[PDB]
Amino acid sequence: MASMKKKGSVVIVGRINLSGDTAYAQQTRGEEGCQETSQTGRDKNQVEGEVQIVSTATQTFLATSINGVLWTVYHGAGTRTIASPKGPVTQMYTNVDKDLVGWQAPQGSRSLTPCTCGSSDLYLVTRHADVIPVRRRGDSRGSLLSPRPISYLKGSAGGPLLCPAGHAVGIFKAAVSTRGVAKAVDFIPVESLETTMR
Ligand SMILES: CC(C)(C)OC(=O)N[C@H]1CCCCC/C=C\[C@@H]2C[C@@]2(C(=O)NS(=O)(=O)C2CC2)NC(=O)[C@@H]2C[C@@H](OC(=O)n3cc4cccc(F)c4c3)CN2C1=O
Ligand SMILES: [Zn+2]
Repeated sequence: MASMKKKGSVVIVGRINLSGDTAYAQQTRGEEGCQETSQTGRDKNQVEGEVQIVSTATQTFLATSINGVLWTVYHGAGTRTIASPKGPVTQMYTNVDKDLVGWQAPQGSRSLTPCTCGSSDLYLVTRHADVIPVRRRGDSRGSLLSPRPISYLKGSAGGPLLCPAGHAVGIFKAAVSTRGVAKAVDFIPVESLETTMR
């Protein structure tokens, strides 16, 4: 018992910058700082933007602010706290059945607005700042207009699908692939986030 370890916090290590005319990834913390911050849960870096790049000791993925909550996938974060300026912050939402977790959005972050357009022309934002057109095919699936190897999508769970007007439509959860080629993506619809918030 005396030697049982604690898991680290999720740490924000960068962002996908969507503020201008060009989407691009920025790193804000390197590996040594990430490891230290995961242990203390104390991250004094300034946070900006809607889409964060996040890491644990073993994985890296995305997290997206919508309605004042920073959302990501359970299969990346588990039940972990997130690092913040005053120490670890406990999840305010956890739903393994939806593959969804959320923490209060970091000070400095900006939130996407939930889409009410009812549009099926979507855009997936990856951890490499690719903006991939996706045609909505149901409540929680969309097809890639141009299929890609799953290598391209790995590490982007937790990122957003957006409508033409830049509203949040969903959170990327899983790739639908055959022979290593992603033809479609599954996502957690924003309506499901809004229900979880109640
Ligand atoms: C569901 C279906 C149709 C059978 O498909 C698939 O299972 N396909 C696979 C294809 C894997 C190849 C890589 C694909 C590339 C990118 C994938 C987006 C991604 C990712 O980037 N993760 S990550 O590297 O950032 C990672 C660090 C965070 N997610 C995954 O890998 C997830 C994770 C795992 O699924 C889950 O644990 N759960 C738990 C769930 C609970 C409820 C509901 C769910 F659906 C759940 C899905 C399998 N996954 C797939 O996608
Ligand atoms: Zn919209």
